[PDB]
Amino acid sequence: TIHVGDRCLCRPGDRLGSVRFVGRVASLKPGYWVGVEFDEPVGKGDGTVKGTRVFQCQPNYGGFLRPDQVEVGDFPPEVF
Repeated sequence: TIHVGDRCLCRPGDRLGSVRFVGRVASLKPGYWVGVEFDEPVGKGDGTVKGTRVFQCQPNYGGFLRPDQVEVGDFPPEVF
């Protein structure tokens, strides 16, 4: 299970980020979605869907992914 605040690596390409949203979003496709804020500007979006905000996020840092694309783990930003 995926919770808001979780750290993650996301497909494709092991994109590092934080889970900002988990839930259904009708204006996308049916089923559950995970809103991710990436550390780097590798997101397809900015946390909105056709303009409507779902989670706070800046342009190029936001993605909505299916849960199968999200690996929750201990992935803190590298600092040392």
